[PDB]
Amino acid sequence: ATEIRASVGRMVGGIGRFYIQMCTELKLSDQEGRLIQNSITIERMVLSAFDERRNRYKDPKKTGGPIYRRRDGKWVRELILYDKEEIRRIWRQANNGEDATAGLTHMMIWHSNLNDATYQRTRALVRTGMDPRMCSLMQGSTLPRRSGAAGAAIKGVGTMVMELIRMIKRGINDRNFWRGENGRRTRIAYERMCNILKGKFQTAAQKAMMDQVRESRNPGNAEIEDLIFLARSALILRGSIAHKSCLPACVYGLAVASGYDFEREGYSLVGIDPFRLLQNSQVFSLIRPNENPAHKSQLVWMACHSAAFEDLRVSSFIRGTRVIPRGQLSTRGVQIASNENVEAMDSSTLELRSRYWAIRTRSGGNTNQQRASAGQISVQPTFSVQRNLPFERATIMAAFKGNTEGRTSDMRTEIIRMMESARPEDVSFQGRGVFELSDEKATNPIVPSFDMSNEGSYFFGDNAEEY
Amino acid sequence: ATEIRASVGRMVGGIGRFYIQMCTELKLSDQEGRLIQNSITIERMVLSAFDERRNRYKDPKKTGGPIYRRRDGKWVRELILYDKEEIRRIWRQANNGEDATAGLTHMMIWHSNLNDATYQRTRALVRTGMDPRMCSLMQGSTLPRRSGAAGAAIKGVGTMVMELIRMIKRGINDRNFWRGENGRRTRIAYERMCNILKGKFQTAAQKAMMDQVRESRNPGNAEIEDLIFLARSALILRGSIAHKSCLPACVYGLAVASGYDFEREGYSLVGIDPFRLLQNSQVFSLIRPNENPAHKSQLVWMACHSAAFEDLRVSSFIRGTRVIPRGQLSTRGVQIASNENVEAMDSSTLELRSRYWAIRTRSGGNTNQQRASAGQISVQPTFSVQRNLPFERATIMAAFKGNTEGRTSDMRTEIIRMMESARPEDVSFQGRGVFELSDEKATNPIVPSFDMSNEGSYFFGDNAEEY
Amino acid sequence: ATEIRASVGRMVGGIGRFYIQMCTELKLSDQEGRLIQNSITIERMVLSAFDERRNRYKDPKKTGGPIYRRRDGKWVRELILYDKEEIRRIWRQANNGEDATAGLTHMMIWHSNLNDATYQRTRALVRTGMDPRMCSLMQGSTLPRRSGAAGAAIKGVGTMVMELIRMIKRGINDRNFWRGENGRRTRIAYERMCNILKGKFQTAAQKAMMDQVRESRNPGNAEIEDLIFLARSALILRGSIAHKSCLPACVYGLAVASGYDFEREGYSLVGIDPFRLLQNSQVFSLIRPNENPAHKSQLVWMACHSAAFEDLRVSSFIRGTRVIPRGQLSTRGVQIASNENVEAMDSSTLELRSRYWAIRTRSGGNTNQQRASAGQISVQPTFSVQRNLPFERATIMAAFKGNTEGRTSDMRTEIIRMMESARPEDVSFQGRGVFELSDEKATNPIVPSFDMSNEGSYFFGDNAEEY
Repeated sequence: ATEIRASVGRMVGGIGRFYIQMCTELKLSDQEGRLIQNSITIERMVLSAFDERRNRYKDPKKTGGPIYRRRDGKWVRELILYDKEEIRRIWRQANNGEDATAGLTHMMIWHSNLNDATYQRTRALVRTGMDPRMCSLMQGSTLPRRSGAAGAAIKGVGTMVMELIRMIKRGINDRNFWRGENGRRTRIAYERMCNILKGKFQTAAQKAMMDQVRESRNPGNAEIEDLIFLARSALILRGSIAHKSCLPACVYGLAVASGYDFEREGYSLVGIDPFRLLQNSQVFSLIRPNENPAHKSQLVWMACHSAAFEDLRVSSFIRGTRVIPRGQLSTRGVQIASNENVEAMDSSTLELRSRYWAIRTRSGGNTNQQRASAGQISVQPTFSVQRNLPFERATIMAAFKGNTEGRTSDMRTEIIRMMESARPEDVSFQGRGVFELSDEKATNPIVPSFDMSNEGSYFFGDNAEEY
Repeated sequence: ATEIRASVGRMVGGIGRFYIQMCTELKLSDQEGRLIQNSITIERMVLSAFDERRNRYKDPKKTGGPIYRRRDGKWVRELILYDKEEIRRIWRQANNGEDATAGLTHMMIWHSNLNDATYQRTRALVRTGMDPRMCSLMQGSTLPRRSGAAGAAIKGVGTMVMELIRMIKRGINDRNFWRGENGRRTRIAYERMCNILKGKFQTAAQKAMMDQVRESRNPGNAEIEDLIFLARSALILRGSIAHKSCLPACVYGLAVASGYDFEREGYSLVGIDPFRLLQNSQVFSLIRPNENPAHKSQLVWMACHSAAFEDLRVSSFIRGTRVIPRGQLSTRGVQIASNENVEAMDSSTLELRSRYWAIRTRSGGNTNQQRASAGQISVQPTFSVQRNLPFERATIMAAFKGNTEGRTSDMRTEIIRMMESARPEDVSFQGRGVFELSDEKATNPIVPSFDMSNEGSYFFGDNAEEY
Repeated sequence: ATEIRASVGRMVGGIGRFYIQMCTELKLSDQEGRLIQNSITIERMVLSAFDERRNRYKDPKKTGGPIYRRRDGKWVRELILYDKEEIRRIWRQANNGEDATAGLTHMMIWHSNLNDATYQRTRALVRTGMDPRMCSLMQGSTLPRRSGAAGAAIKGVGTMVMELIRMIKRGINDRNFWRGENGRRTRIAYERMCNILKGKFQTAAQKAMMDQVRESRNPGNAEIEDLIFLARSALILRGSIAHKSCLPACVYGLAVASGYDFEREGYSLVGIDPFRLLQNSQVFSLIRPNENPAHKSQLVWMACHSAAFEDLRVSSFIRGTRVIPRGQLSTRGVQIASNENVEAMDSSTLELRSRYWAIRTRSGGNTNQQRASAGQISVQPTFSVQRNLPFERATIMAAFKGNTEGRTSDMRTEIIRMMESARPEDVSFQGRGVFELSDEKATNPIVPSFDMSNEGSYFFGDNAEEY
């Protein structure tokens, strides 16, 4: 109900209180509690304080991280160390005798999102033997293993497939590990992942084709090839994947400080609240000597809206400033590896405001054509009479396309068919528009007309017009 | 010789006498002996009276069926029961101390034919995992198992392939049944069917490709996929399948009553006699309240000439009235399931005459191109001299089409090549025309010009212009 | 250094002395020492005198062959017999206490070359199940087994692949012969051949694809299919294969007689010396009654420059007369089978001069495109806003081409991609030209302009304009 919304704010308020409470535990300056990198330090400290082999990506039961401080002049890094069980202690009292890890996960989503915005992860994509071409499909691949079910929501088709192929490989040529106890422990790990990916697919032929891949005990090369095929297909006939807007702990923090009652107001990760919130919020970042603060700003705003693989046009359109392609950006990662000191770096306010707001979908657009097409298509002569013998020249020759020696042959062909139908400008979401921020409900949807300025669409593509 | 023709009439006369003799055994009215549904009742009673596990599709050694009677008013159904050995008794005395089952089979052909005209058997085609697209190829699929060798003549390519795939399946994932005794009993069942289908194929590359499919003990997915490929191919490069004209027992019956001496005159199922015969013959049918007698007429005439998958143009052209597409017909099946009573139904004369007659082929048209094309096609530079390096851009790229990881790769490619060559209006049977019914021999062939009226070709296709 | 050149002449001079020394051992007329067929008799006598199961393609430790003699009138054949160890004896004394088989091999190269010029070896290409289409790739297939490493240099891609498939076959369905001792003796025979062929390939994707073929103990149908695919690909994206100019022993012979000091002057099989040499040399051949001496001349000149698969244009261009297609030639083989007597045949001077000379490459032209193309190519909607969803329609659909159920799928696709890029007139060797024979070094390269006369390119192709 609005149950769903009051329990979402429950857990966001969770973060807020926590962060705030934490912020004095380090006596961090007011101004320093807003600094993004100090926030990430903290977030990944709570997660570092709750895992063992999952969640968060010379050591006891402690956990530290670089913490920055502007002191009588420049910035400096004071990496610290805290007791997990001491941090564990807070979270709970800030969440009322519970931990309701839903909070924990929310954060570790934001991190991924942020990452999907930052790191063009081609190098890993080849090792799997799939195509670097496929960034758009790799959502939340930086997601830790065993990551929350509602975290598997985020993962894109490409993210998932990879992971599976990764097991098939450990299976095909490495010690046959569906052979007994583990044979079932890590066969179900597999069986379920296929359905989850099966779950995300739009067309039925794709789903129909995921089954064949799952019904193969001791699966191998044919199966891994099938999965890449399936992965490619997802570029057009696209997968329905979630997109949640998740902010740095500090935003939620200052929000709570300024007096927001999140359990009163409720929250949704797909609605207005995240935009509203970003509008009224200041968050600083450090910037490397030769970097562009504006571009840092873009990077984070993108991250904040899981926007990494969105048509740059719409992104720029909602944003109110041109959102720029990845290789043209004048920035590296938000986080600062301990090499570069911090004598060089200055800090800066990040520009995270938007002109419009829009609703985050869990969809993939449209993808279909015909129910089962049952027509006869050709002729069988009965009589000895001179005449041509008709046949559907085109639909017949298309039937032989993508044919294969395996049981996915005509399922592949079907995709190829359905794929060929499509065109780069079949409209989707027809009707649904953006919103003025005053418009709190959905008064006026604004559909945008896109013989516009940018004209270029992909964040991780290649040049043609610059900046 | 005309031996072949005098022994064909021997067995048709067979039917005629029988039917007649049978007709008084039920004292069926004169008018009632002509009714088609009463004829089918009888036909399938003789077959019901001769099988055990083949031929014909609360019970002793008997056999009955719905028999209809117009009584002092409307029609009514008087389903009966007879002793097989009593029916068995007649057939033989009507065939002179023999049964010469050639008769038996002839009938069970007509039934199939009739069925190929009536039932769009898509639902079954999917279960096999082949394409509903493929009606034209499904001739005599309604044919019972173990059906006569000269009944396997009728079967189309699609009918056959299905049947095989059906065994391969019972083989791949169901108890390995080529493993010993049955291992050979039902491996030869298989080995022979491939050759029979191999037999029907036109091109050599197809035949060449059937072999590879047969030479595989314990055959599976690759083989079943190969067979569908082969099945598709048969839509264009088409299979040579028989087409025999086979009438209801009653036609042959009244013919004999009216004094035809079939052994004197002889018969052929591919010549004039069937048309001649249909011309001079009346056969009534019952018709459901909201049905079109004309359309019933068409359905049966089609059935009577194995015309179900013929270009509607030629069919309409021979017929003398427009033969209409299947979904546009205002009728259901000829047979009446016992649900609908017969108080509603009236009967009607069926219009089975034709304007012209034509010769029934066992061919599939033309299909070929080149003997083995041996040319060099590219260049290997010997010298360091600046210049382009020639090559057959098109014939090379075509070579990579339909390539496969299996031993049918370039055999597939070859088909794909030969298939692509073809065009929906390569003329076939060049020269052979239709005939005026007076023209008893082959005086004047009439080749038809087909920028005509209908313009639409397939009986089981989809709309564009209606009725 | 010029070490490389002084040791090449060492071994050519080898041949020369030998031949000469041999020529008096038969007291062969001066005029008869120049006759080509008598030279081949001798060459294959030395090789016949040095092998057991390799090198050279009712008998003791002897070796003879048809030797021809013009006697007081016509020509006649005096087939002889010599002791291997007697011939063995000479070669060595003519090569100074060594045999330096490098000579032996040089000859057995010329023979192959000659053969590649003469015999359109389609009949064998089918038996392997590869395409007759593929002459251009079959260099030195007539090469004996175990033929010298620097003889494997000559072999083209097609020659090689065949040989492998030939083992795979003896492997797939014939007694599993990688199973133990031989299991490794003739598995390494295999492993090495893949690398040698791998070695010859231009693109990396091809090489990358040869590996997968090699990493398969007990390899079969999938592998043999992979190799043909690879073979086809070599028609466009062509293989780097050596081309050495190797003359009949007699040329080298008369050269030495006339006083050339080959160890003084040095030799190269890729430079000017072979042309220079051919210019100043007379060599006679016998000609069958209905044959064209000019065409015999062409055949041998082609053979002499490993030119059999060269663009006829360049060949004619260097040659100075039109080099004619194979089926249009008015000659059969150089060698005379003992059936046809020699009463009919006359002899003739062969026209082996050239207008220009050019440098023999070991290259295959150009073949490439892009380093790893890493771009994003499509979009994943984040927001519910009405708009089309962009994607690279063409580069995506091309990705599904040549897909396969095997681990070479996208390696195949990659080739298909790279192959499609190409065009029959991408120039290669850009800059490198021919040479006037006076021009001893590389003063003036002559790049030829080829809107010329012939316009037809392949030696073993099919008609369009004749002679």
